[PDB]
Amino acid sequence: KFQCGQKTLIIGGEFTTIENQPWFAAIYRRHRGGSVTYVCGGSLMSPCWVISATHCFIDYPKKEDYIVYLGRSRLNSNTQGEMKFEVENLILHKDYSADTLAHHNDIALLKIRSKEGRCAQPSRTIQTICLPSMYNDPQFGTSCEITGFGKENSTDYLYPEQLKMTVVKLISHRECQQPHYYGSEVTTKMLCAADPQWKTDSCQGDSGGPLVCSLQGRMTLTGIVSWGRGCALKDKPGVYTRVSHFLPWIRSHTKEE
Ligand SMILES: NC(N)=Nc1ncc(Cl)c2ccc(S(=O)(=O)N3CCC[C@@H]3C(=O)O)cc12
Repeated sequence: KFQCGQKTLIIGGEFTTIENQPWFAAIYRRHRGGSVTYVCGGSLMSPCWVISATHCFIDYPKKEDYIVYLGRSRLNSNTQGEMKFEVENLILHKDYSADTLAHHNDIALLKIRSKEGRCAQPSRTIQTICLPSMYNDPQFGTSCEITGFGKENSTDYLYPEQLKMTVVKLISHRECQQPHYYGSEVTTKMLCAADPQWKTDSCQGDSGGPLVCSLQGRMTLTGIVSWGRGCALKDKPGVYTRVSHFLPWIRSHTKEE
């Protein structure tokens, strides 16, 4: 059975396997076709719920178009033990908003289900992540994990075939709001996270994926990759949806209603 956050023992710097990030959900879109093409990262919540970012689904809002993979560490080929699902519920945040850079309320939920009507089942390669609880977040300077199939340099037209991960250090809301950084583009419903350093970061294609921090033991879904200016630029960290600010929203949409 599922025990959230525990493994079986990106400009960024590291290729990985899925047992290193076993809650990582890889979200694709059925075409013509087909001709499934990668869309966004995600994270497993409970056996029937994946959480991602709304900006991912905004241009193709049809749930019946989507495919979620769990236990997958390759962009375009299969992984022993990978599990394939369809989306029978796609919920976007109704207060979502963007300008040319920043996304506000950048959070989405997908209720998953397989061709044989099954929810997700635990394994060495598939595992839930823990939610934060109301109000507590990691404090700044905490080193956290980001995982994704995103671009390896911002100018690339190609994406990596092997899942990448990196570590990034949480920046204070107040430092992120400095003119040289983001100013008021960043809100208290977002978290900034960068490298000291500026050599590792999230990028195009990493959207929706996990920002994982360890709180009080548990490995917890603290952030969802959302946006940033360029990739691994100085004074321009990555910006993440603050998942804690949204538990009423998750709970209101996940439990029954
Ligand atoms: N982390 C960081 N630093 N930038 C990005 N973080 C997350 C995401 Cl999802 C993206 C997505 C796109 C880009 S980008 O550089 O491709 N891009 C397109 C929209 C504006 C931005 C840009 O050109 O500055 C950067 C990040």
